[PDB]
Amino acid sequence: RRRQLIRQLLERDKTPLAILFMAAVVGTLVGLAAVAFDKGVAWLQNQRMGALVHTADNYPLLLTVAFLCSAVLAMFGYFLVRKYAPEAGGSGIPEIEGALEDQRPVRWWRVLPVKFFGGLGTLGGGMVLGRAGPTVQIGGNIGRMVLDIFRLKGDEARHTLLATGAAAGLAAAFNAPLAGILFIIEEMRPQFRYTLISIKAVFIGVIMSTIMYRIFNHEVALIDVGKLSDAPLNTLWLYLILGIIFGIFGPIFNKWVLGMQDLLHRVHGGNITKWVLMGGAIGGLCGLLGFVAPATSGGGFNLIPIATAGNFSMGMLVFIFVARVITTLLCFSSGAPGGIFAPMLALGTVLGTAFGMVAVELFPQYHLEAGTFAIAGMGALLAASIRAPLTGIILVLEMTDNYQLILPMIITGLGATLLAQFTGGKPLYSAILARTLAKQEAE
Amino acid sequence: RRQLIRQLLERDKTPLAILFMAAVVGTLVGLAAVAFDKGVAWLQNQRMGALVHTADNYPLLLTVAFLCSAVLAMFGYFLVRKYAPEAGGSGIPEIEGALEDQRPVRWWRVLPVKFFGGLGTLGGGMVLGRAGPTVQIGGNIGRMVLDIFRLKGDEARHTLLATGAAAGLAAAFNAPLAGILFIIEEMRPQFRYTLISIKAVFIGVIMSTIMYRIFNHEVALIDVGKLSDAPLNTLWLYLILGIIFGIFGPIFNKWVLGMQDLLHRVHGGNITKWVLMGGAIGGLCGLLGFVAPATSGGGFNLIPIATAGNFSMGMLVFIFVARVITTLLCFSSGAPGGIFAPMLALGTVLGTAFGMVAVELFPQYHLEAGTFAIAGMGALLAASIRAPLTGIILVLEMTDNYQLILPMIITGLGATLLAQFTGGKPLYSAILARTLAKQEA
Repeated sequence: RRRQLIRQLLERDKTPLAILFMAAVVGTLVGLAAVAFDKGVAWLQNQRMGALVHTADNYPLLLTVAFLCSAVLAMFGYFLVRKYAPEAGGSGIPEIEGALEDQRPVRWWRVLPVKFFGGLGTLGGGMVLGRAGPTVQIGGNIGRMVLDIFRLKGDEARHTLLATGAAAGLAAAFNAPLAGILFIIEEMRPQFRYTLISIKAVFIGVIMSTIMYRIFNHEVALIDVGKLSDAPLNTLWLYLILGIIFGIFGPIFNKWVLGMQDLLHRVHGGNITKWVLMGGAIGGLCGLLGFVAPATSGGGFNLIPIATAGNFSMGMLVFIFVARVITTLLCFSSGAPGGIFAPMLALGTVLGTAFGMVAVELFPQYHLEAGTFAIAGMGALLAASIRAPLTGIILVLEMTDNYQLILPMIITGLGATLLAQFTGGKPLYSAILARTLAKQEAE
Repeated sequence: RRQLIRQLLERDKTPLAILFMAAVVGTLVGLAAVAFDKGVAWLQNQRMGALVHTADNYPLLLTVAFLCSAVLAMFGYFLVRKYAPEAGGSGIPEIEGALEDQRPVRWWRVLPVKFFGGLGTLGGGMVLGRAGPTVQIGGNIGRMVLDIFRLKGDEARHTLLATGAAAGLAAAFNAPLAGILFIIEEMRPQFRYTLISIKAVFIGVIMSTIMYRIFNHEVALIDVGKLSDAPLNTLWLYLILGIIFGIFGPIFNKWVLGMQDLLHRVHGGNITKWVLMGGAIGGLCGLLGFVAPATSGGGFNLIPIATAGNFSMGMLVFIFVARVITTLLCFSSGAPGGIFAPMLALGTVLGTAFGMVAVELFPQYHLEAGTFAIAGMGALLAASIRAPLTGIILVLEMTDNYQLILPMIITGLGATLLAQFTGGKPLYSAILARTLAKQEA
């Protein structure tokens, strides 16, 4: 096989020009799509606030239109999914991961409108879910749809345009081009066998998608955290410890998200009406919590900078964490359309901050800032639950821009995946695809 | 499918032994890399102390500048031709070979040969990088602990070989991410599946980078400061720069391949003509290092100067041509030492030059030529080596101008795209191939 190689080596990186051009269009569409999804979710969350001001004096009335506004929008999303596209429940990352294995179908005529409007409801209602998976799935299907429409043939083309769709999808979700590309090559792609996914092509898709996002979202960042202090070498060991803490918690949280899926399934048994009704209840609880304790509901992105800047009491941190584990499991294990990836950012940030707090008072000799531990911990649940640490590290780097924390960030991340492995946890997206692949065969 | 469902549930369970051994490969490669660096530094330094000893007799000082580097050059050419031939050139093609199981890892030979051979060519002030050298050194370190501890299994051989190479590039650049990414973008077997644990490569990279930090803290290889942002309406200029690197990339690849040939005629294969030719090149370098330092040595020094726009357009044109010349002479000659890092200086300079023209052609854009230097730094890496993701992430790690990620990605993609379209090939793949084919003939 020496002679195959010499041939192969000299034929390396020659992606079919058609696949390259089509990547640019998948990128561009996924971009606009993602922008639209974001402005959408924003607007509805905003009307819901304008409605609370309409009734800003009658507290029990305002506690109700806060519930109902989100309850209704929740249901409309649960409904759109149970009725027209069931694969558009949950993240959408397990699903597109499935697709890349050729083990799940890409019914883009159904999921594009279902995910987009269904997500617009759950997210726009202020549920604890991310544009995370949603735009990843949306993007993959966009990729499928141009593959169909232009009738491009070949495995490479199917796998590539599916991959650049998902990567451009995560890029536009976070303004994170590198994190997008990396997610595909670390996690999204078929893990156990070779594939023909052009990286150069994924790159071109990611560029266009990120440029679209920039046309519409320039001048503002999803997280601004400022420039924090450096991390002394003698301070590193504290990050390995935080890594271990995430590493044992990671798997535990994975159990709860899987188990809660089960327990919530009993509430409806499979029935579109019990389900949708259960959805509006969860959704309603969220829109209510969004008024009476906003840090326990919604995306979580708002409280990330507040946590990092150390502006939360230790109590508030403990509160926000427990309350958010609770409402994250309720929202995601329920099957509503929308991911768990992004609410794990807020979860990690909070847990990390808390550790920085204790680290600071235990060692004034180190001149610590709890905010460096928030930043190490931001991608740490991503590392211990999803087991994509390289993506979490690079994502957080793209979002927070504190490169001088790369060593603590890597160390905590590795520490998370290592203790997540060693204590018996599994990659959550892999464990969800598997549950769903083994259910397809179970019946 | 039921295969997948069984596999999915068994995912990311690297054998604890492979994990622990990664930590030790990382730690050794680290110390090794640090030692190689302090070494190269010291010799370059003595050579300067020798020029001060004779600081009045210009034709004498032009001689001990030649000879000091000439001798050290030869000693390196010699150590390679005599004891380990696979330790000529970069060392990346070679470890890439190894990962395909198509080249051998004779660590008992190459560790000392690369390390002291490189110590001579680099420390003599030749135009080569610790680039490949520490990557090869690192892979062999990885091999050597694999042997020593007799770990069995393909995964263990491929992994510990990979973490060695990644920890090696990490330590060479203080670039942990760029290290890991180089393995998954370029170093690993490109055409088939393999069992290289990423988590394990990560652990090796951490330890290696930490070692480098114990000894090199408080200073950065490149400081460039925080440059301006890039307006959306300014992006198209970066796609143009990418195109320019994209057509040049392949041309430069031809020259590095061809010059290998032409320089081989000078010696025919003969250890004495070769080593003697080496000391001549090495001597020319150590001379240029005194009479025009920007045309010789690593190149890292002139990167910040270029980015800050402190070079005339003339000087930029000079430094570029002069450096194409002395890079081909130094690397195509077979001396131990990479082309990866001198391509950084080459791209930076070319980039700056473009920024210069961009600035005066469009004062409406409020440009700073230094943003084009930074987009262009990893652009030869993208158009010649065809590892743009590693180039982009490496430069980001070294220059810390994240607000330039879009221009940097755009120029990079623009490089690989026109490099492909104009018929160039990955230089490390073209060199490994050159060598796997002169082998079965």
